[PDB]
Amino acid sequence: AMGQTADDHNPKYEDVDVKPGETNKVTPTNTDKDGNPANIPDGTKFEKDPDAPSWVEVDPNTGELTVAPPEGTPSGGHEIKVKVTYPDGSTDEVPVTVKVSDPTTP
Repeated sequence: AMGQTADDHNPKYEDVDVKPGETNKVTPTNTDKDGNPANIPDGTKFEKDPDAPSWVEVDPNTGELTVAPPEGTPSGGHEIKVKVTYPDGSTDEVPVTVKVSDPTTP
């Protein structure tokens, strides 16, 4: 079998909308080359882009995203990246859209 594990997986994160002082958690979903749900391979590792906000964290083993903007964080949108490394050393860059909403009043 030729190719890379990355060719057979398509991790995805739902959009995040979070107010200052909230904590939201997002589990990546995943589909195969045919578009059908599939589990991410065990041993896959996850790392946020080092330029991502300090208040976005990515579980290194599971890829779960914890988004916890402090009080005082400005409202606004962010387009961030998570690097996925499969156990064969292949990689994917996976985006997440993170909106910080106003604390009280949209």
